[PDB]
Amino acid sequence: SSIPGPGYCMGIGPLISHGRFLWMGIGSACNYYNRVYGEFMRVWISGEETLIISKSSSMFHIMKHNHYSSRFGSKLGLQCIGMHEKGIIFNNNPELWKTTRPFFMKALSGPGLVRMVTVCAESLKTHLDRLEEVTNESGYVDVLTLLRRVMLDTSNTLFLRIPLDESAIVVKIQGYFDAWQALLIKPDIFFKISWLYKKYEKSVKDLKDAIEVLIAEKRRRISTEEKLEECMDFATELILAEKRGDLTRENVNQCILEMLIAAPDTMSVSLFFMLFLIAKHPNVEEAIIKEIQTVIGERDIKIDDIQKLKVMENFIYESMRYQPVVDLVMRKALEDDVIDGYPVKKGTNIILNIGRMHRLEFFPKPNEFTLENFAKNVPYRYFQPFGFGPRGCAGKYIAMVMMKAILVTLLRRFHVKTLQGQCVESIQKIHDLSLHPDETKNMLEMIFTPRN
Ligand code: HEM
Ligand SMILES: C[C@]12CCC(=O)C=C1CC[C@@H]1[C@@H]2CC[C@]2(C)C(=O)CC[C@@H]12
Repeated sequence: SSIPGPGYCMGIGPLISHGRFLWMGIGSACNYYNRVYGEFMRVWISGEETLIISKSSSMFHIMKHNHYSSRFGSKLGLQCIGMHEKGIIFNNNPELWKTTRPFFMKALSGPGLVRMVTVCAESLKTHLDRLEEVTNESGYVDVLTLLRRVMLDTSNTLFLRIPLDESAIVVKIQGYFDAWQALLIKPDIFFKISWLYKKYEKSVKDLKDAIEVLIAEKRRRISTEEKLEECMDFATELILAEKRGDLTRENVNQCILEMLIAAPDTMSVSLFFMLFLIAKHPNVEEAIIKEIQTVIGERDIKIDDIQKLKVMENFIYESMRYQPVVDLVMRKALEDDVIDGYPVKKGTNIILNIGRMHRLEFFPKPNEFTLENFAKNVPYRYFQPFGFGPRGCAGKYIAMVMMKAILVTLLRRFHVKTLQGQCVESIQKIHDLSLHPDETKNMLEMIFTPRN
């Protein structure tokens, strides 16, 4: 089979599609092209032929196999943000990615996952006691800021544990994400004119310098530690691996940064959407509250509770299915292969449109929010909110633990109200690297009213 998509109009075909991606944003452009052309089609970003695919069968093949364990993006963009062959997220060097990933995998499962449930709860408790930091005169809570601050505090106390300026680093992480999202698919021409990206360069430096202060302190505490194996964490694991010569200092520093930004970037927006959904679905709220009463009572949340929280689990799954944040996954072909019916040469970029896939393929009621979509056991080959296989979400299991832990401890204490008629559907969204609220708009606040 030949490949669907717009015509290569003697070099105008590539320029319109790239231009469309730059104007619309990656996400919306992906949804445009899948709607106009097939659910498996071809576009160009820069020179390279890039495939945009929403087919579940294609999705499954790509994530299953090792020869897709790469992403893509502007070399100049990735060098600017420090992700070019340095972290794991957009580390496209297969061998360097292979040797860096285990550090993330170990920290995000096993005992660290068990510690996280209680770390999350305590971190949210402490911030819910300090609601004055985040609440308006008219009682409006800045939930986005609240969630970002707990997510950072959570990540720090588990993976690094060095005291930091919580409020400042949060703003800096937001700055970093903007830079990341801005520069990721900009053409090489964009980087020639310097009064057009130096804005983002400063944002990257702001965060990287701030994290440097923290890693420097961490390095000192490690060198003067008696019981070194008694208090191991993610940052220490990397620093010792560097000392063995397995890792580069620059690489270590990017890993720590990537670990710290991950939850503030994705978890907080996800939980925000989840909280807006609770506010507008009172029947679903009741089920969750009754489940909390049955399973937990007024005991502290524990690791043994998380499996039992089935209703909430289904809620989290449905929220992610219906209103995703990470609705697209970027990959690259490392070997030639035939996929479904189409030829896919090595060096071909892939964008998997998982958001659209979750509205087309398996679910009974795809275009409405219902826990009925998860009333029967969902095959993981039709629902992929995290990705799977050798390059699936490193935090995929811990993320479920964290989301449960904070939803339990928040809803236990407060009823959530939305301002005016606002819902996830009415929120003005940016649909670029991720699907998130346009924060230049207002009416994003909530009202937290006590329970009992
Ligand atoms: C609701 C929250 C989250 C969602 C929806 C999410 C989703 C995803 C998805 C779809 C990917 C791409 C996987 C693929 O290519 O198949 C990814 C990658 C990744 N995630 Fe998450 N994730 C979440 C939370 C987290 C957390 C809490 C962490 C760690 C603190 C994390 C760390 C990572 C890392 C390091 C990668 C890059 C993996 C690699 O390229 O090897 N994620 N995530
Ligand atoms: C989950 C994630 C990493 C942790 C973080 O800090 C923020 C994000 C949001 C963008 C994700 C990314 C992982 C890689 C993804 C799936 C892509 O291939 C395109 C969009 C992108």
